[PDB]
Amino acid sequence: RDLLSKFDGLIAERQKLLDSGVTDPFAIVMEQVKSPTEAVIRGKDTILLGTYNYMGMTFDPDVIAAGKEALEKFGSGTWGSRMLNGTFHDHMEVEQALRDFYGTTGAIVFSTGYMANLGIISTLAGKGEYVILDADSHASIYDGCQQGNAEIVRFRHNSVEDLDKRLGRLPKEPAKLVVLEGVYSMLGDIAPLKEMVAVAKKHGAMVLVDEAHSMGFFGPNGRGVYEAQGLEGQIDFVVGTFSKSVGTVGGFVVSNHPKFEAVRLACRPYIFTASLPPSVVATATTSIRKLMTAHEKRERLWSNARALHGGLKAMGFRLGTETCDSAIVAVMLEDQEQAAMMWQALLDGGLYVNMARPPATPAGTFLLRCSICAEHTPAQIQTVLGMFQAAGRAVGVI
Amino acid sequence: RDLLSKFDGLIAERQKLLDSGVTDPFAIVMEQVKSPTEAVIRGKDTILLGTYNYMGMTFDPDVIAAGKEALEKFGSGTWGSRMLNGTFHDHMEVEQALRDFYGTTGAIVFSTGYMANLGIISTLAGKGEYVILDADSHASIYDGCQQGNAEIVRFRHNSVEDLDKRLGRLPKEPAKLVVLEGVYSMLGDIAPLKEMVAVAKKHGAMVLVDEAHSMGFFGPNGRGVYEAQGLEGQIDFVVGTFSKSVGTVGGFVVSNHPKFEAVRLACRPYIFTASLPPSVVATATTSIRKLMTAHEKRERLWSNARALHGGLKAMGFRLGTETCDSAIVAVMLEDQEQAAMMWQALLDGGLYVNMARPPATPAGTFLLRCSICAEHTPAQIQTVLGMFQAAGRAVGVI
Ligand SMILES: *Cc1c(COP(=O)(O)O)cnc(C)c1O
Ligand SMILES: *Cc1c(COP(=O)(O)O)cnc(C)c1O
Repeated sequence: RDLLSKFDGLIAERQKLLDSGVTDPFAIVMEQVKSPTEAVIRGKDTILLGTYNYMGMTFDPDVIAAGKEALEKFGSGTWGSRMLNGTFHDHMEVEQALRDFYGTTGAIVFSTGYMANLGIISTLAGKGEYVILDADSHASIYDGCQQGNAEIVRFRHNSVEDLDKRLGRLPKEPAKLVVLEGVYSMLGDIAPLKEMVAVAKKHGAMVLVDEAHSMGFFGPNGRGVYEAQGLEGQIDFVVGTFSKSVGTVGGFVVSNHPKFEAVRLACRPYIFTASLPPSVVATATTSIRKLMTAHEKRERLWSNARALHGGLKAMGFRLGTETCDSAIVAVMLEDQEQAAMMWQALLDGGLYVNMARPPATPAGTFLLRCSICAEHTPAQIQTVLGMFQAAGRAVGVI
Repeated sequence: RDLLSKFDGLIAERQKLLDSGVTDPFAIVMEQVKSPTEAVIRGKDTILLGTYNYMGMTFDPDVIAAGKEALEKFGSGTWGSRMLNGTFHDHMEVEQALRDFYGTTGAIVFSTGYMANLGIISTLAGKGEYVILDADSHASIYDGCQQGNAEIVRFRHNSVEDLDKRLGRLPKEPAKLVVLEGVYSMLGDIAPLKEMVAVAKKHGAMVLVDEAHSMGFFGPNGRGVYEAQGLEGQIDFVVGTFSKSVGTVGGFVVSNHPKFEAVRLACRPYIFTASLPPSVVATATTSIRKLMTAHEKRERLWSNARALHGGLKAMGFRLGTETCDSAIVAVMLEDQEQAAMMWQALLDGGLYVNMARPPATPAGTFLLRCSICAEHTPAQIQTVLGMFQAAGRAVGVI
């Protein structure tokens, strides 16, 4: 036995899953990519409906041009750590873009969204303090809790009442961080942030909201679910990513806290990693600025989402949400085999959606998750609906 | 009080440091960048000697071209998580490049070197198992220990004897990971990997070596200190980064372990973050392939390092190493003020080096750290020596 013997179980179960299906959903490799919404997968022209490219920014001509120009002028990489080795002025500029986008006095960029959550949670809450989070929080949030030395306080999924009860029972004096997500990504439903933030404030807790799945298309300024729900000026920290709507890699936290800059001095995942490459920062900055006024993209994204949600519901698919509340539409299937057969039929027919099954989802939940793009056309969404109807009828789902 | 009151001390001490100097070393911002070795900083043409661009790959014309082409063909970003949302074939290709570079059967790329260490350490060693590491290990290694649930076993810095003693006293049955760094980056000295690996094997431990500071210029194939010391085929895992020699962002782990692929199934920092952008993967792949045969760059890097080390030693500077053992040359100063005055004089005179002082360094250690580039010319290194002599004499160091 050695350090990898602990994975013998995972190896056996993976092999079992792969034997029982055709295409390995964990090893999808695109061959050629035309657009935000079309690629060649397994030799077939395929509509992409399983990516997080919500605002279709990744082929925006200004975004691409900024990236190319940055490569030319500043090269492929960086000096090292921003704090230790210095940085290009582009990093100051992307932080300014985030200040402008969110209307905050503070913005700190990280190498990934994962690291932004890891770093901010583990740095803000120390020994004897509390992080309070939804039981079904994103892995990066749990990992931030694990990295830190605070107490962790789970509350029942989507329960304002349980948040209130659990907070109320904690010792009064120690500082507290309530961490919420605007969009629950599994089913594409939305958190009751207005009510939960009121509860947090009643108990004197600070609030961090992850707005990774809402950027550019929730709220008057596209800031997120918190903005849509009227919470401007009440959220202590907002965490996000560049990897969904913005169209690159990176993470960030924004805040109006007057001591927010001190996070740079203490945050190990910020200090001990190289700064992002010029092309990445340039694409992010250009994209973020365009997202401030991308009303047409936002319009199409929501029209497409509502068309898909309403259309699938009308066909008799069981969806994760009664109304179209985000750009994720989740189709719920009866069992493992049905989910795989449906997913495979869709793929074979020219549509790629995300399949989520246990243990990624709770036992008994088997999903096909559709993530809409601002650059899908109405015709493409109609094609998608037809593909779902055909595959659903063939497999026996509807 | 709130969650940021814990930083009041850091805020006060930072302000004290800034008041006692002129330029803030933690906020160096380059204005214009010409080459791997020259930029405009505070309006002055400045030789760069504080970056980790060891092989000067960041303006390599093939590297830049690959990045630009990837932006054009594949866009600014990715589908999401490789495992959950699929990937472009470029990711398979960079992993293949790493297999070819290191001569291994396994390669896993991560979004950063920090995350590669975080992920691999926390995933390989579980509850009841042991991670054994140098007391002065890199922060990412300690952070990997913190993220995991293993026992941690520090040994006295650079002590083969203490590694042996500490390992020998652990329970025999549980699996064990010894984590070593090839180059100690603070002073630029080298670890006795040959002797330490023999000790690890005597006690049945697996070995992970971080070769972030050696890639392309140690060993017959540029694989690292372990290769230079004849340890090919004896190292279980090698971790590295794209952010130094390769010239972008990213991390990786390579291995010949037959179950290495299982790490993807279990490693949360690999699973729960977006894949790297096309431009980044393309620049990395092109660079890694060129690094396999970059003999001229390697030659210049080492010639430059030896010229600088020997030249500073001859002038009467106290260096961190008796012989030139890496591409980091550390100058040791007597006190905080002397270090800052010297660093400032160098900067004002047109040279940027890294200043490392407590608590980044041990109390009593005050360093100017020079990191050599393959693209420095002999004339530039002579200019540097003259700048050190002038500043050293003016400040009173020599
Ligand atoms: C997408 C997401 C992340 C990860 O962001 P990356 O930039 O891909 O690392 C973390 N937390 C939440 C809630 C997310 O939605
Ligand atoms: C540079 C370095 C890292 C961090 O790599 P990034 O790619 O900058 O995150 C981690 N560990 C060691 C030993 C390093 O040298």
